[PDB]
Amino acid sequence: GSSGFRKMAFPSGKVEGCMVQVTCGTTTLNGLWLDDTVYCPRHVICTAEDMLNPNYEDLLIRKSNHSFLVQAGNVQLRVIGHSMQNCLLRLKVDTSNPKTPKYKFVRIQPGQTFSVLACYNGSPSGVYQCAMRPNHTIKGSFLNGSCGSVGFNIDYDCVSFCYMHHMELPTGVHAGTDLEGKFYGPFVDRQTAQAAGTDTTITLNVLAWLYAAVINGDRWFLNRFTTTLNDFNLVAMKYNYEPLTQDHVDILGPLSAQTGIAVLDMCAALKELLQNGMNGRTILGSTILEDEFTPFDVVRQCSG
Amino acid sequence: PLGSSGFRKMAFPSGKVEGCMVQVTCGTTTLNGLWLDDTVYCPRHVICTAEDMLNPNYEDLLIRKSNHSFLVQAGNVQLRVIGHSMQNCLLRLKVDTSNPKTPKYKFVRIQPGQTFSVLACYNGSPSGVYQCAMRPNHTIKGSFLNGSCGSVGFNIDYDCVSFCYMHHMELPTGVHAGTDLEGKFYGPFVDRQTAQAAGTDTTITLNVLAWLYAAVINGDRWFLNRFTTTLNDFNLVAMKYNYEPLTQDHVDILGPLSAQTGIAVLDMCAALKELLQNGMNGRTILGSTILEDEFTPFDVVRQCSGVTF
Ligand SMILES: */C(=C\C(=O)OCC)[C@H](C[C@@H]1CCNC1=O)NC(=O)[C@H](CC(C)C)NC(=O)[C@@H](NC(=O)[C@@H](NC(=O)c1ccoc1)C(C)C)C(C)C
Ligand SMILES: */C(=C\C(=O)OCC)[C@H](C[C@@H]1CCNC1=O)NC(=O)[C@H](CC(C)C)NC(=O)[C@@H](NC(=O)[C@@H](NC(=O)c1ccoc1)C(C)C)C(C)C
Repeated sequence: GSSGFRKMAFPSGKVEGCMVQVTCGTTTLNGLWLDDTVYCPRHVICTAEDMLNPNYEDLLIRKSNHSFLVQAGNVQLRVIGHSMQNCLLRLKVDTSNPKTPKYKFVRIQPGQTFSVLACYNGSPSGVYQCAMRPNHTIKGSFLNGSCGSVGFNIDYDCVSFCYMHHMELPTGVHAGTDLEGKFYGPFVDRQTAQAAGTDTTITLNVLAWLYAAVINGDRWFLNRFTTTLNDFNLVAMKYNYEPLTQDHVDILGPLSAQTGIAVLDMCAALKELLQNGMNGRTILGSTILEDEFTPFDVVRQCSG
Repeated sequence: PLGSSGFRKMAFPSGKVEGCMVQVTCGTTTLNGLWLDDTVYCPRHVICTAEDMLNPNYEDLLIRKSNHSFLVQAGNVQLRVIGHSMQNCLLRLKVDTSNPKTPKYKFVRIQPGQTFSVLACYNGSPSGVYQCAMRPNHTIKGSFLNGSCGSVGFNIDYDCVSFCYMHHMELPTGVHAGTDLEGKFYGPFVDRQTAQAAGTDTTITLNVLAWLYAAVINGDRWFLNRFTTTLNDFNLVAMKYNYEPLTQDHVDILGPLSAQTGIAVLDMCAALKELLQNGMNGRTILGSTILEDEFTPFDVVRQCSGVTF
C-alpha cells in the first residue's frame, strides 16, 4: 500500500554529539567537535566595529589559543592550537570527542538536499530537511546565535557534513560554507549589501516528487501527451524552472522503470500542470509543486 | 527574525531516542523495540507469523513463546531476555542489562491535534525523523514502510523525553494508527488485519490559529483587521470549511501567543474568518499559500524563541 510521504531529515544524534560552544571576546556561537578539532565560523573573532570591512588575517594574528573558550556542556576544552581555513577556524583541543562518528566533508551541488541541526549556545534546538537552492542560498529558519550549526547527510553509519551556517541576506534567506570554509554562492562574510543570483525551481526534484506521488498510488495529473526535452524546457523556463538536461532524465531512470512512466511523458504532465495549475487539487497533500526532494530521497522513502 | 521566508516543520533533536532503539526478532518476524532501563517495549504482533494476522489470539500465541523465543539485538550485540509479558497491544521484555543510554523519560498519552516527532526505524536502525500531528480522527499522516512497526513518536519537554506513540499499522486510506507506550491504541483501531476505516478528518483550527500568530511574530501581518467575532459566529463560518469547532479551552491554550502579540484570540479568529471567506488573493503567509494546521501553540514558541535541549 501507500508509504505516505513526509519531508524527513536524517536522525541528528551523531551530530548532536559533536556540538559545542565557542566564545571569543563577547561573541558566542556553535562549533563542531570532531576528534581533537573544533570547527566554527571565523567571524567569531569580530567585534561590532569589525563587521563591515573585516581583515580576518589581521584580526586573527592578534589572538592566542587562550583567546578562545570552547565548552562541551559545562566542561571547558583547552585549545592547544588554531588556524584559519578559508572562512572557518580550526581549533585544536587537548582531548578527543569519543562521540565522533565516522564522517567525511563533502561540498554539495545546488539542488541537493540535506538536514540542518539548528543549535544555540552549543545545544541542539531542532532538525529539519531542506535543499540548497540553485542560487546557493538556503531558505532556512535561523535566529541570532545560530551560526556554527551544520547541515549533513547520513549514509548508513557515516556522516557527510556539507554545510555550516554563517549569515542572513537582506532578502531573508541564508548563506554559509562547506566544512572547508568555502562559501556556497558569491558571498563574503561581512555586513555589506550582497545579493544572490536569480533563483529557480529545481525541475529534477519536482519530477522526482511527481514520481513519488505515482508510486504512492496517485495518477490524476498524468496525460496522453509526451514532449521532447527541448519543448519541455521552452515551457518550463517561462515559469522560472531550471532547464532539464539528459543527465537529469537519466537520473530518473530507476523511478521511471519502477512506475512504467517514461521520463518525457512525466515532463509532459509537468508541462500541463504549469500551464493549467492544479485546479484546486493536491499532489501528496500539496497544493504546490514541491522541489525539496531529490530522486534519491524519493527512492529511499518510498522503497527503502 | 527566523529569516522571513517559511516556517520549517522542525523535529526535536532525535539523539536521545536513537539511543533506545533495538531490533526484536521472534521466529522469522523482525521489528523495532524501545529499550529503557531493563525493559524492551515492542508491538505484540511480533509473535505473529505471515498468515496469523487476520485475527490472532495473542494470549494463546504468547503461551507458546519462552524467553528464548525472543532475540533482541542492540547494534551487533544480543540482549538476553529473562522475562516477558503482554500489556495491552505491546510486549514488555525484561532483559539482563539496563540500557546505558536510557534518558530521563516518561510515558504520555497525546491528545487530538497535538504534534510529536517520529523516528522512523528499520531493523533497529533509525532511518529518518519528521514531525506529525495526531489528527482529529485519531490517525497520523506518516511515512512508513514494512519493518517500520515499533518506531516511536515523542516530544522533549525540557530535559525529559516524553514518549507518546509506537507504530503498529496502516489503514486503507494511506494513513497510520498506533498506540501510546502503555499499549493502548489511539482511536478505535485494533491490531488485526480486518476491515477498519478512519472517520472523516477535520482541519485543526487551534493549530491554524497558532500558525497565524507565528506569522505575526515573524512580521507577516497583512491579514489582520480591526474587527472581532464571537466564538459562535466564527464556528458557524469555519465549520463550513471543515474546520474543527473552536472551544473556550482552545482559546485559553492560545493565551501565551495572544499575550506575546497583544492580539486577542477572537480578533485573530476574525482575521482567519476573512481568510476563509475571501481567500488569500495570491498573497502568502509565512511563505505558504495555504493555512498550515500541524504546528501547535507549543511548536510555535519552540521555533520562534529557539528553545534548546
Ligand atoms: C550567526 C551569528 C551568531 O551566532 O552570533 C553569536 C554571537 C549570525 C546568523 C544570522 C542572524 C540572523 N539570521 C542569521 O542567519 N550571523 C551573522 O550575524 C552575520 C555575521 C557577519 C557575517 C560577520 N551577519 C548577518 O547575518 C547580517 N547580515 C548582513 O549584514 C547582511 N547584510 C544585509 O542584511 C544588509 C543591509 C545592508 O547591507 C547588508 C550581509 C549580506 C551578510 C544580519 C543583518 C544579522
Ligand atoms: C508494521 C509491521 C512490521 O514492522 O513487521 C515486521 C515483520 C506494519 C506497518 C505497515 C506496513 C506498511 N505501512 C505500515 O505502516 N504493520 C502491519 O503490517 C500491520 C500488522 C497487523 C496490525 C497485525 N498490518 C497492516 O498495516 C496492513 N493493514 C491492514 O491489513 C489494514 N487493513 C486494510 O488494508 C484492510 C481493510 C480490510 O482489508 C484490509 C488493517 C485495518 C490494520 C497493511 C496493509 C500492511
